[PDB]
Amino acid sequence: TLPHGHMQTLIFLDLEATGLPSSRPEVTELCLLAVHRRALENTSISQGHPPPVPRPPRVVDKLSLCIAPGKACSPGASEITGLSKAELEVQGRQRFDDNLAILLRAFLQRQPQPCCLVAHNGDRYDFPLLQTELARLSTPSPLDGTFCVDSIAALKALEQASSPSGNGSRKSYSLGSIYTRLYWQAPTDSHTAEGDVLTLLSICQWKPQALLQWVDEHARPFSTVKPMYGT
DNA sequence: GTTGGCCCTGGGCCATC
Ligand SMILES: [Mg+2]
Ligand SMILES: [Mg+2]
Repeated sequence: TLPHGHMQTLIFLDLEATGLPSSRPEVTELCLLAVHRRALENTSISQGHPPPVPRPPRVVDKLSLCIAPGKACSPGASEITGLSKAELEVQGRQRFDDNLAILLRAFLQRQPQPCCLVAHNGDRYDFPLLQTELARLSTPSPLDGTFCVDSIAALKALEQASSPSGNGSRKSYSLGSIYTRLYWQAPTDSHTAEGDVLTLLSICQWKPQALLQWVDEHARPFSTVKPMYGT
């Protein structure tokens, strides 16, 4: 049974940032793609080998923002994301501030509840980092009433259900690895927030109903997510 | 990941930017 009822909204989420967790990173870009449960329930499965990449539902809400970090990106981070602190400031990007939190709140309020965030390795990166970024602000966390799941665990379950191999053979569950296994194509616009969100949506549309059920079964409160680091 | 949070039977696995 379900610990928090049926999720009515799935918000696929990705961030770009200044580096990996040990660097105490800051968000440089974020993308939200909100899809209603019904749009997933009515997603048509293809049984092709490989199946074609599914198209996103007609009805979606999308938000994509570039964000000026308080610290510089690592050379690696810059090279893969195509972003830098200097260039973001040049183009007048504002920081992760109260106005952004208010922006996120209004966007989230337009989505039916309960709502569940979906992010690849979200449990170990995206969710803790958002918790940290939002905790810095006086604006109450816009995500405090929302739930969240990690799509890695989701896809491990779904792929292992599909017949072998592996059959106990280990494989990568990186975003790109999954996408390529499922669709035999390289993902496009890699390590851009919107690009990776669309990639995430695609692998989540591989088995729409099975994913929805898994999400409903494993959704936990975002309020329970430990911040990546502290002030 | 160059880390570090997991799972395992002092180490191996492996993903986010
Ligand atoms: Mg990501
Ligand atoms: Mg990304």
